Amino acid sequence: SMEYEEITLERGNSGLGFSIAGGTDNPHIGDDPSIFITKIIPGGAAAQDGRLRVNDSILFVNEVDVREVTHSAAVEALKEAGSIVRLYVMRRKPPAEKVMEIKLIKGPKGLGFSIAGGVGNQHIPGDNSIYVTKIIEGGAAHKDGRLQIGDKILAVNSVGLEDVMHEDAVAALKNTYDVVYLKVAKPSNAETMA
Repeated sequence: SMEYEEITLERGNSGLGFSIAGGTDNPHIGDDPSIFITKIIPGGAAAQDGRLRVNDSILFVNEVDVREVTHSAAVEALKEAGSIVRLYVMRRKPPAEKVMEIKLIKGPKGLGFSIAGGVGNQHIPGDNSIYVTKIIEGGAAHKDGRLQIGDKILAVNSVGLEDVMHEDAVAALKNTYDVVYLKVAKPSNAETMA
């Protein structure tokens, strides 16, 4: 569900008008060495054009491939890009989702899964959503067999997890006993084996 767009900007007196973070030497989100837009400077070229967005990823600058380069190499690619700069960016489209309620019994071994995300620890650029990253084999979640990696936890019991800090999500998952209702979001589109 990735969306690509070529954005052509005319360099101005104050530059192109945006800030970047990332590079093979300083992953903006750990591991991923992509060059991300972190800010759109008001009044600048990027802002006036209106197409560039925070969390957009710059894959190419004119003919230069910056998908896997050092931060400095990207800054230089941009500084040397001339007056008319063609930015080829990528931004993710949120997949179609279907809500599902999963009831787990919390035993001594706990819920048996790991999560990532939340404000202050986003799992995907832009995305404050709480995601399942791991499901312990033989664990409660596993035994039930419904919860899957990539699933979004929208709520725990009556507690919503939209736009919350990572710590608050963890607290919501821990403030539980016996019966636990996980409201989850799974990708709508699916195929069935016949």
